[PDB]
Amino acid sequence: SGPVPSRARVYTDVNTHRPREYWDYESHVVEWGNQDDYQLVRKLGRGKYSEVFEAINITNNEKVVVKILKPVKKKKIKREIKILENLRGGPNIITLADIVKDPVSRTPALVFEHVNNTDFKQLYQTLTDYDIRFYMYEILKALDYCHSMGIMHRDVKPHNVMIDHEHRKLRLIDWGLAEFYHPGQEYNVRVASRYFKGPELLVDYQMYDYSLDMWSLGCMLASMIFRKEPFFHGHDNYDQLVRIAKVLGTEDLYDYIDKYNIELDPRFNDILGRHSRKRWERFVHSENQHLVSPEALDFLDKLLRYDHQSRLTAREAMEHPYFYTVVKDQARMG
Repeated sequence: SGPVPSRARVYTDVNTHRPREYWDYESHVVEWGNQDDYQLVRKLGRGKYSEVFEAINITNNEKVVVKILKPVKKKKIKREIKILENLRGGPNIITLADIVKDPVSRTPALVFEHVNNTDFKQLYQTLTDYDIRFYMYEILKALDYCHSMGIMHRDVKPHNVMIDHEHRKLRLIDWGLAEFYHPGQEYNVRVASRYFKGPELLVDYQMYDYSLDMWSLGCMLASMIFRKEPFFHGHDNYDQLVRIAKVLGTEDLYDYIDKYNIELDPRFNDILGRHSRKRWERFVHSENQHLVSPEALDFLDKLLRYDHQSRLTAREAMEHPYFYTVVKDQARMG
């Protein structure tokens, strides 16, 4: 009485049927560019796995962004690089322009195209109903492409969706937690950022798939249409599932746990309690009602499901009526 196994319902065997070299990043041999082409201009931030800078290519004066890796095991570096190479040129996928050896850290530095981003903490306060539909559609093009290429992003959240708003230009970044999907594999559940973790991670169901990214996307859409970012604000990973349970209800939570024969950490016992499913209307108020439509709530509802097999795929989500106007506007004669 371990858990019931699961498979992705789409793109299930896309890596099965690729050459080993496509997904076997451990064997990948990096092609190094020249660090002396780039001069760091300004530090943009810092993380546990890297420091990130705006920089200039001094051979052509193009702005780029450099992520200097903290030291980390060839394998984790190779995985990010091979995924960025595989996905390069895909719709709304950040372009890896170069890979160099930083002359001070001796660690690898990844050099990306520059996107003139408005930080989401400022930009989300200004988005219109159409802007939310258009950028959700653009995120979905990147997620359908990477999923159809056999890759789960595993860290979908506003900070990883760069938007140059005046150009209606969006890129999905930070592929450092991404991994290739192979049916039957048991994955590490320590992925995504707390507020965007799917119930599968939170109840330690390891045999998950691309549908993880669709839960995280739904958390972004709720935060956008309701003006509450992040939407599910847990204090830790156990409280994160409590916060979801207070909205989706405990009835469907325990139906999912039953379906997959999951054993609940007994630390979840006194904390999940018992909660009705709430209507999405409970979250509508005078300051967000202009971003909410029946189409937005129907779409949201179909992403935010406990059972990962029941969530929309990215391709299915793109066909939802919520995006009809965006689909019309992008049907360009050229």
